[PDB]
Amino acid sequence: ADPKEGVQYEVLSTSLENDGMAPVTEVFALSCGHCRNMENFLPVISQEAGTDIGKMHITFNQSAHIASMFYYAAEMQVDGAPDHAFMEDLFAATQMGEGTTLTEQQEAYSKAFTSRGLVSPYDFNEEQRDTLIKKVDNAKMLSEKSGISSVPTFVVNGKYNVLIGGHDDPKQIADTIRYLLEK
Ligand SMILES: [Mg+2]
Repeated sequence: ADPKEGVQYEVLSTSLENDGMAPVTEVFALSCGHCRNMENFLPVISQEAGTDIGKMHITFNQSAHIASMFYYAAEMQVDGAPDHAFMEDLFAATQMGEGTTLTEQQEAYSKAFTSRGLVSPYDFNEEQRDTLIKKVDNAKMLSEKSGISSVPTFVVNGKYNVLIGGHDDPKQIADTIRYLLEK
Protein backbone atom coordinates (compact mmCIF):
# COMPACT_ATOMS: atom_id res chain seq x y z
CA ALA A 1 0.00 0.00 0.00
CA ASP A 2 3.02 2.31 0.44
CA PRO A 3 3.83 4.11 -2.83
CA LYS A 4 7.03 2.68 -4.40
CA GLU A 5 9.97 4.34 -6.08
CA GLY A 6 9.97 3.53 -9.78
CA VAL A 7 6.24 2.77 -9.82
CA GLN A 8 4.15 5.60 -8.26
CA TYR A 9 7.05 8.11 -8.12
CA GLU A 10 10.70 8.71 -8.95
CA VAL A 11 13.44 10.80 -7.33
CA LEU A 12 14.42 13.59 -9.78
CA SER A 13 18.04 13.09 -10.86
CA THR A 14 18.75 16.79 -10.26
CA SER A 15 16.82 17.97 -7.18
CA LEU A 16 14.84 21.21 -7.29
CA GLU A 17 14.38 21.18 -3.48
CA ASN A 18 15.94 24.61 -3.02
CA ASP A 19 14.56 26.36 -6.13
CA GLY A 20 11.34 27.78 -4.58
CA MET A 21 8.51 25.85 -6.26
CA ALA A 22 5.27 25.16 -4.37
CA PRO A 23 5.68 22.11 -2.17
CA VAL A 24 3.20 20.45 -4.55
CA THR A 25 3.55 21.65 -8.14
CA GLU A 26 1.58 20.52 -11.21
CA VAL A 27 3.95 20.62 -14.19
CA PHE A 28 1.82 21.10 -17.35
CA ALA A 29 1.64 22.54 -20.83
CA LEU A 30 -1.19 24.59 -22.21
CA SER A 31 -0.94 22.60 -25.52
CA CYS A 32 -1.65 19.26 -23.77
CA GLY A 33 -5.22 17.87 -23.85
CA HIS A 34 -4.37 15.62 -20.92
CA CYS A 35 -3.38 18.62 -18.79
CA ARG A 36 -6.59 20.32 -19.85
CA ASN A 37 -8.70 17.37 -18.66
CA MET A 38 -6.62 16.99 -15.46
CA GLU A 39 -7.74 20.55 -14.41
CA ASN A 40 -11.10 18.92 -13.72
CA PHE A 41 -9.56 16.52 -11.08
CA LEU A 42 -7.33 19.07 -9.33
CA PRO A 43 -10.00 19.96 -6.71
CA VAL A 44 -10.22 16.35 -5.64
CA ILE A 45 -6.46 15.78 -5.62
CA SER A 46 -5.85 19.01 -3.68
CA GLN A 47 -8.46 18.04 -1.09
CA GLU A 48 -7.22 14.44 -0.46
CA ALA A 49 -3.51 15.52 -0.48
CA GLY A 50 -4.40 18.27 1.99
CA THR A 51 -2.55 21.19 0.41
CA ASP A 52 -2.81 23.65 -2.44
CA ILE A 53 -1.22 22.70 -5.76
CA GLY A 54 1.05 25.21 -7.53
CA LYS A 55 1.70 25.22 -11.28
CA MET A 56 4.82 25.27 -13.50
CA HIS A 57 4.49 25.65 -17.28
CA ILE A 58 7.02 23.44 -19.09
CA THR A 59 8.45 24.15 -22.63
CA PHE A 60 9.48 21.43 -25.13
CA ASN A 61 9.91 23.65 -28.20
CA GLN A 62 9.99 27.32 -29.23
CA SER A 63 6.32 27.33 -30.21
CA ALA A 64 5.56 26.51 -26.61
CA HIS A 65 7.36 29.68 -25.35
CA ILE A 66 4.36 31.63 -26.62
CA ALA A 67 2.00 29.51 -24.48
CA SER A 68 4.32 29.90 -21.52
CA MET A 69 4.31 33.70 -22.01
CA PHE A 70 0.48 33.83 -21.93
CA TYR A 71 0.36 31.58 -18.89
CA TYR A 72 2.87 33.63 -16.79
CA ALA A 73 1.16 36.79 -17.98
CA ALA A 74 -2.04 35.32 -16.35
CA GLU A 75 -0.32 34.03 -13.31
CA MET A 76 1.39 37.31 -12.43
CA GLN A 77 -1.92 39.30 -12.38
CA VAL A 78 -3.83 37.00 -9.97
CA ASP A 79 -3.29 35.71 -6.47
CA GLY A 80 -1.84 32.16 -6.76
CA ALA A 81 -2.19 30.34 -10.07
CA PRO A 82 -5.07 31.21 -12.41
CA ASP A 83 -8.31 29.51 -11.38
CA HIS A 84 -9.87 26.55 -13.20
CA ALA A 85 -12.10 28.82 -15.38
CA PHE A 86 -9.22 31.13 -16.43
CA MET A 87 -7.17 27.96 -17.08
CA GLU A 88 -9.94 26.62 -19.36
CA ASP A 89 -9.90 29.76 -21.52
CA LEU A 90 -6.08 29.51 -21.90
CA PHE A 91 -6.23 25.76 -22.75
CA ALA A 92 -8.97 26.35 -25.23
CA ALA A 93 -6.97 29.14 -26.97
CA THR A 94 -3.83 27.01 -27.19
CA GLN A 95 -5.63 23.93 -28.61
CA MET A 96 -7.74 25.50 -31.30
CA GLY A 97 -6.24 23.02 -33.77
CA GLU A 98 -5.45 22.80 -37.46
CA GLY A 99 -8.21 24.91 -39.19
CA THR A 100 -7.42 27.96 -37.00
CA THR A 101 -5.02 30.78 -37.92
CA LEU A 102 -2.27 32.14 -35.61
CA THR A 103 -4.43 35.33 -35.58
CA GLU A 104 -7.63 33.64 -34.32
CA GLN A 105 -5.55 32.00 -31.58
CA GLN A 106 -4.09 35.36 -30.54
CA GLU A 107 -7.61 36.92 -30.31
CA ALA A 108 -8.72 34.04 -28.05
CA TYR A 109 -5.69 34.51 -25.83
CA SER A 110 -6.30 38.23 -25.66
CA LYS A 111 -10.03 37.76 -24.76
CA ALA A 112 -9.19 35.58 -21.75
CA PHE A 113 -7.46 38.63 -20.16
CA THR A 114 -9.69 41.51 -21.10
CA SER A 115 -12.91 39.65 -20.31
CA ARG A 116 -11.71 39.44 -16.62
CA GLY A 117 -10.39 43.01 -16.41
CA LEU A 118 -6.73 42.09 -16.68
CA VAL A 119 -4.05 43.44 -19.03
CA SER A 120 -3.18 41.45 -22.19
CA PRO A 121 0.63 40.98 -22.51
CA TYR A 122 0.87 42.88 -25.74
CA ASP A 123 -0.38 45.94 -23.72
CA PHE A 124 2.06 45.48 -20.87
CA ASN A 125 4.17 48.43 -19.80
CA GLU A 126 7.88 48.30 -19.14
CA GLU A 127 7.50 47.11 -15.54
CA GLN A 128 5.09 44.30 -16.46
CA ARG A 129 7.38 43.09 -19.28
CA ASP A 130 10.27 42.91 -16.82
CA THR A 131 8.20 40.86 -14.38
CA LEU A 132 7.04 38.53 -17.21
CA ILE A 133 10.58 37.87 -18.58
CA LYS A 134 11.77 36.95 -15.13
CA LYS A 135 8.88 34.46 -14.64
CA VAL A 136 9.25 32.79 -18.08
CA ASP A 137 13.02 32.54 -17.64
CA ASN A 138 12.64 30.93 -14.22
CA ALA A 139 10.17 28.40 -15.63
CA LYS A 140 12.59 27.70 -18.49
CA MET A 141 15.46 27.12 -16.02
CA LEU A 142 13.42 24.90 -13.71
CA SER A 143 12.09 22.91 -16.65
CA GLU A 144 15.43 22.21 -18.17
CA LYS A 145 16.95 21.41 -14.74
CA SER A 146 14.17 18.93 -13.89
CA GLY A 147 14.51 16.91 -17.13
CA ILE A 148 10.75 16.23 -17.05
CA SER A 149 9.39 14.80 -20.33
CA SER A 150 5.83 13.80 -19.49
CA VAL A 151 2.92 16.07 -18.47
CA PRO A 152 0.76 16.50 -16.60
CA THR A 153 2.78 15.47 -13.58
CA PHE A 154 3.24 16.43 -9.95
CA VAL A 155 6.47 17.43 -8.28
CA VAL A 156 6.67 17.23 -4.49
CA ASN A 157 9.12 19.45 -2.63
CA GLY A 158 11.12 19.83 -5.80
CA LYS A 159 12.50 16.34 -5.36
CA TYR A 160 10.01 13.60 -6.27
CA ASN A 161 8.01 13.30 -9.43
CA VAL A 162 4.70 11.44 -9.21
CA LEU A 163 4.26 8.93 -12.03
CA ILE A 164 0.61 9.30 -12.86
CA GLY A 165 0.75 6.12 -15.02
CA GLY A 166 1.38 4.36 -11.69
CA HIS A 167 -2.05 5.25 -10.22
CA ASP A 168 -5.58 4.02 -11.11
CA ASP A 169 -7.36 7.30 -10.12
CA PRO A 170 -6.99 10.80 -8.57
CA LYS A 171 -7.39 9.56 -5.01
CA GLN A 172 -4.31 7.37 -5.45
CA ILE A 173 -2.36 10.34 -6.91
CA ALA A 174 -3.37 12.42 -3.87
CA ASP A 175 -2.31 9.62 -1.52
CA THR A 176 1.14 9.33 -3.11
CA ILE A 177 1.53 13.12 -2.84
CA ARG A 178 0.63 12.98 0.85
CA TYR A 179 3.01 10.10 1.51
CA LEU A 180 5.84 12.05 -0.14
CA LEU A 181 4.97 15.18 1.81
CA GLU A 182 4.88 13.06 5.03
CA LYS A 183 8.57 12.16 4.71
MG1 LIG B 1 -0.09 34.79 -9.11
